[PDB]
Amino acid sequence: KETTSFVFTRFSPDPQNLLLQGDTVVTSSGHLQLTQVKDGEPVYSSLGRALYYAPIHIWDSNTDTVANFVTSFSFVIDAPNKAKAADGLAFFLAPVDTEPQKPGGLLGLFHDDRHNKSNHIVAVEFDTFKNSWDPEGTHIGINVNSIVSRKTISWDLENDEVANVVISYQASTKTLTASLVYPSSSTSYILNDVVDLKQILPEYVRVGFTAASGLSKDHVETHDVLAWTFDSDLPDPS
Amino acid sequence: KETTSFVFTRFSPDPQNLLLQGDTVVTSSGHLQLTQVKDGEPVYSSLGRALYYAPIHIWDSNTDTVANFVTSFSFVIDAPNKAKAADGLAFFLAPVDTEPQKPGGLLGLFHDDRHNKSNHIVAVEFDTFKNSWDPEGTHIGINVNSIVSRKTISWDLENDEVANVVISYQASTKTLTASLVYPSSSTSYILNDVVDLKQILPEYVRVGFTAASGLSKDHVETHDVLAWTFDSDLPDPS
Amino acid sequence: KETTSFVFTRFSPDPQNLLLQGDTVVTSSGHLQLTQVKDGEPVYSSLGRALYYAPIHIWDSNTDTVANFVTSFSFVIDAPNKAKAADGLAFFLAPVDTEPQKPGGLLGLFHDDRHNKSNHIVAVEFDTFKNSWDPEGTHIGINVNSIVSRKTISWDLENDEVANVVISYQASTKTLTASLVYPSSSTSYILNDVVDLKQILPEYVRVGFTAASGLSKDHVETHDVLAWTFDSDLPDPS
Amino acid sequence: KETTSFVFTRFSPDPQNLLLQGDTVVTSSGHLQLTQVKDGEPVYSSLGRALYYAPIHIWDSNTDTVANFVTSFSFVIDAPNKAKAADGLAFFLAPVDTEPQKPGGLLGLFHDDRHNKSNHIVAVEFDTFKNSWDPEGTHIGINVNSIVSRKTISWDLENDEVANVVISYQASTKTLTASLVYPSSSTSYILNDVVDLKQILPEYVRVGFTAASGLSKDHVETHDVLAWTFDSDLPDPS
Ligand SMILES: *[C@@H]1O[C@H](CO)[C@@H](O[C@@H]2O[C@H](CO)[C@@H](O[C@@H]3O[C@H](CO)[C@@H](O)[C@H](O)[C@@H]3O)[C@H](O)[C@H]2NC(C)=O)[C@H](O[C@@H]2O[C@@H](C)[C@@H](O)[C@@H](O)[C@@H]2O)[C@H]1NC(C)=O
Ligand SMILES: CC(=O)N[C@H]1[C@H](Oc2ccc([N+](=O)[O-])cc2)O[C@H](CO)[C@@H](O[C@@H]2O[C@H](CO)[C@H](O)[C@H](O)[C@H]2NC(C)=O)[C@@H]1O
Ligand SMILES: CC(=O)N[C@H]1[C@H](Oc2ccc([N+](=O)[O-])cc2)O[C@H](CO)[C@@H](O[C@@H]2O[C@H](CO)[C@H](O)[C@H](O)[C@H]2NC(C)=O)[C@@H]1O
Ligand SMILES: CC(=O)N[C@H]1[C@H](Oc2ccc([N+](=O)[O-])cc2)O[C@H](CO)[C@@H](O[C@@H]2O[C@H](CO)[C@H](O)[C@H](O)[C@H]2NC(C)=O)[C@@H]1O
Ligand SMILES: CC(=O)N[C@H]1[C@H](Oc2ccc([N+](=O)[O-])cc2)O[C@H](CO)[C@@H](O[C@@H]2O[C@H](CO)[C@H](O)[C@H](O)[C@H]2NC(C)=O)[C@@H]1O
Ligand SMILES: *[C@@H]1O[C@H](CO)[C@@H](O)[C@H](O[C@@H]2O[C@@H](C)[C@@H](O)[C@@H](O)[C@@H]2O)[C@H]1NC(C)=O
Ligand SMILES: *[C@@H]1O[C@H](CO)[C@@H](O)[C@H](O)[C@H]1NC(C)=O
Ligand SMILES: *[C@@H]1O[C@H](CO)[C@@H](O)[C@H](O)[C@H]1NC(C)=O
Ligand SMILES: [Ca+2]
Ligand SMILES: [Ca+2]
Ligand SMILES: [Ca+2]
Ligand SMILES: [Ca+2]
Ligand SMILES: [Mn+2]
Ligand SMILES: [Mn+2]
Ligand SMILES: [Mn+2]
Ligand SMILES: [Mn+2]
Repeated sequence: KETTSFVFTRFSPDPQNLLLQGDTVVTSSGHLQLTQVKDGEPVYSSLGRALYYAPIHIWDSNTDTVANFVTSFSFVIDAPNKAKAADGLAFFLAPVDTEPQKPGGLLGLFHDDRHNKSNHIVAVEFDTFKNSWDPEGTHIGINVNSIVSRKTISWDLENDEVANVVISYQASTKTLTASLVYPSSSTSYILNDVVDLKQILPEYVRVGFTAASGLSKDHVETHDVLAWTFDSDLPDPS
Repeated sequence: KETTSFVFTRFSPDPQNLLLQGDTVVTSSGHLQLTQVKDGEPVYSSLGRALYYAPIHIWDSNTDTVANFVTSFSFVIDAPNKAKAADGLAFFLAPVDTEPQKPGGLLGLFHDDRHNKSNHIVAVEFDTFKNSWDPEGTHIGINVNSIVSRKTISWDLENDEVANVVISYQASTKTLTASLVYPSSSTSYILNDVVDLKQILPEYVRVGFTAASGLSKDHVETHDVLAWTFDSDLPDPS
Repeated sequence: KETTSFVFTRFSPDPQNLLLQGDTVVTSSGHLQLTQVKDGEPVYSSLGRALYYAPIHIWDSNTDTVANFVTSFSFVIDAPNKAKAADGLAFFLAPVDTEPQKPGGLLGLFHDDRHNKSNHIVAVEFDTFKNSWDPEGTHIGINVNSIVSRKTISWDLENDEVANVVISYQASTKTLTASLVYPSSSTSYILNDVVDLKQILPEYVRVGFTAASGLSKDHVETHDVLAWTFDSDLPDPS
Repeated sequence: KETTSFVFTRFSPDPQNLLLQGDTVVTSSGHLQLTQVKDGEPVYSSLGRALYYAPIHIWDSNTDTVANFVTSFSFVIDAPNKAKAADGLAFFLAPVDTEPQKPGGLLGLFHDDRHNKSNHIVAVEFDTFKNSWDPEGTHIGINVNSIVSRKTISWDLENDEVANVVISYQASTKTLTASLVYPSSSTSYILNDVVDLKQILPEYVRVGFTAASGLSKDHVETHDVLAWTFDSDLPDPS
């Protein structure tokens, strides 16, 4: 049996147990600011990621076991002009050596808009900009090896309000669930789908966040993570 | 600071840390069978409840603090005829000395269909029968001091399939959230609302489940709870 | 699998999730005052206990499993005259319906000084008075069904200083361990012994504290518990 | 507030969330074999370490807070000839970029036998060989920036028997406590000392194990870690 757990109710200025990639910084309020802000305004063409430093053991070939996990986090997206929001934020799992990929609508996750099993990426996206591969309207998606989500639901942005997300994986049913609640408006969203982590991901992964602002100067928004908890448990075989 | 936590991944016979009320028994598979089964068939006019034995400290007048909690559970409803499903299951919080009330559509929670502040009940119902006070169709509801829910959403019962429920209370925003997922069909539901526990409930409560079958012989279903976790935390004052 | 867990970093004035027996009260500083204090002075012939309200599932005959547990607590004993300290404090496990027994050197645990398998008591005692059955000097003891400890070690009371205790049970080796640290003086103690909980105790028990002041007017001391954490885990069968 | 937690009840063959240094391997039984075994026999001049991959946040200069931690582990030392046992095993905290130092009696921890504040090492040693700087006999020691322990106690190696260790740090009293139990014989040991982590260590450290066999061919023993749990909590300021 193996377990891994961590809690941040805020982030400290030089978080050595996070691997910060691209533009990410920690703000003086203790938030993970994934995309750049200059003089109070979000900057275009920005991409940042943040991963927990330790690999997570999500399945074991030696014992044929697969882990459960539950992660919770709070985030804020603030678009000065809601009609020109872009591009969004994702929680993801990836190989341990993962590096940022293309900005904009590919969210730092993928090098192109195609499906590739060797990406070894599972993500939950909060997608604020309609690309050519996207459904109509802002949406939450489950992504497996592609920016073209396996499943999406409609999601209405409450601009500059705190969103509370919970993502869980139940190995026994191969089910990934993602929910988002805005306590400020009493609105909530949820979806789930079958995702077989043992078939998709390597035995060890890194987990974390990515976000990107739009690739034109007027399509900007912030992507800040305020708090994050993660728990995983890899059971003994039966 | 106080915390309380428990996990049941299955239930034992004569569970001395549960207060079983009405018809509830534990099955040989280790499930909490809230309503009666005779020769493999659900019995009508059955009502059963199950509460954790220890009171939970949900707020403290001495320090003016209010607890957070998160509970998860799995349940199954099996109706021989899905169109004549009745009456449903609820998770609830109530005064420590709570006793079962009326069966059928009142779900063992209430003595009548009226609102009364002295009930001191907060419940999340999974309501399988349209009573005269109900919205159209099967629904999930947040109930405060009445069987007439404060808020409902539509929910389609997946007959004899496992439902995974998560109910959480965030004291800082006075927000109660309930979600339900069916991993078998990849279907999911969520709602939330403002419920001020400090104004509604006593400082200590008991928490648990109630369920009732229909009050006519053809409106029957089982209500089984398979697993249950609960965690609460009452913080120090600021 | 079943788990039970709780934390008190201090105690609130009417703790409804504790079963208080005999003289126990909660002080305005939020301590569990097990033996009586009148006008700042400890009272003789006082006995008090405090149990967690929910029974703990320590073994299961259905699945042939036995629980691990770990408990930590902080306590203070203040004897106005250290040479006339009596009688001490214990942590214990007992049947669910346990009631206080004889005061003084029997510590509220036992009706007499004999061994009896039907007592179903396991205790760790902090014994400040030499009875006829006691080793020389103040001592920590592991007690099983008798006030005559199975094993003792010497322990010097540091008067009115906080003691930090950890008691743990490892089912796989049938080993109970108890340690005490005084951080103020950098002094520590530890012992362990074989106790087979499945053979000694019922499937469910209550857990908590007991303490008694001396049975003569000049042999008095306080017995206060400042904080308490408990965790138990009853595993699935192999 | 930040917390970090992990559990290994056994180790899997390529543990990517551990940083293995020197000779360490994982055995087919799932043990961390810190020093080399060849044809069933321990090899001399062997040094191995194993660190958890993620840095641990032990204090924060921004908020002036200091973390608590508790770690537990099980280990076995098997010396073919008990009279020629060498050199031992330690649990330690060190800078994030820590690398193995000198083998033998310096335990991979130190470059020499001198005290140096820039080492930034806190360790608990299980020392099986009397060096020139050591007390007489096998001992447990608390070491701060030197192989010359601040405090030692006598400890008798129970050859090839499982030892259960618990090491804890209480920030409010600056107290480090270490205990060892052999459940097979019901023998136990404990010591504690004041160690100010904020003054000794950097804000982030890595934690883990080191062990070394003797520097002559006949002074050999195994050093195997069977299981490890770690929990740390960095509180919010007052
Ligand atoms: C599907 O995704 C896989 C896995 O990422 C892609 O294969 C990998 O592509 C990398 C380039 O993005 C290769 O690494 C590079 O190797 C060169 C030469 O040694 C280095 O100079 C450079 O810095 C990189 O490290 C990597 O070797 C390769 N992995 C495997 C297992 O083959 C794959 O990319 C496509 O196919 C491979 C074979 C190459 O032809 C790539 O250039 C090409 O993009 C992805 N497939 C698609 C359609 O995107
Ligand atoms: C039209 C324009 O002004 N800028 C657009 C730019 O078009 C040009 C202009 C000049 C040259 N060139 O050869 O120098 C090449 C391309 O090409 C980008 C690729 O489609 C547009 O990127 C999109 O920007 C959107 C916000 O406007 C979102 O960020 C959206 O996700 C993003 N699309 C992707 C796939 O990332 C970008 O807006
Ligand atoms: C008509 C009949 O056969 N049975 C009906 C029953 O009738 C009688 C007839 C005589 C006597 N008596 O005291 O003599 C008592 C009751 O009165 C019940 C109370 O109104 C009907 O209860 C409803 O039954 C439904 C399923 O049919 C649902 O369970 C529904 O929630 C439930 N309603 C409530 C409010 O709980 C029940 O259907
Ligand atoms: C010596 C004395 O004054 N009183 C003693 C009293 O014996 C008597 C009996 C009758 C009368 N009488 O009024 O006829 C007067 C005195 O009998 C008790 C034995 O049953 C003594 O109890 C012991 O007191 C000690 C502190 O003094 C410790 O608490 C010690 O644990 C306790 N012993 C036990 C077993 O609990 C108690 O002190
Ligand atoms: C073969 C032999 O005698 N090797 C001995 C070795 O000798 C030499 C010979 C030449 C040179 N040189 O600088 O060239 C250096 C060392 O000197 C080592 C430093 O004193 C002995 O190390 C000690 O060995 C002991 C077991 O015998 C323990 O492992 C003990 O902890 C260990 N001592 C230390 C401080 O690590 C080691 O036994
Ligand atoms: C063990 O405890 C009980 C009290 O809890 C005593 O009553 C027992 O006495 C024995 O059993 C009782 C019922 C009675 O038959 C008596 O004659 C027995 O001695 C006691 N057992 C012993 C051996 O002391
Ligand atoms: C409901 O309110 C009425 C007074 O209007 C009261 O008589 C009754 O006791 C209340 N219900 C309870 C306590 O369940
Ligand atoms: C103290 O330690 C540092 C690094 O561990 C080292 O570079 C330095 O030489 C040491 N100082 C001495 C030996 O005086
Ligand atoms: Ca998009
Ligand atoms: Ca209804
Ligand atoms: Ca005594
Ligand atoms: Ca040595
Ligand atoms: Mn999308
Ligand atoms: Mn309803
Ligand atoms: Mn004694
Ligand atoms: Mn030493």
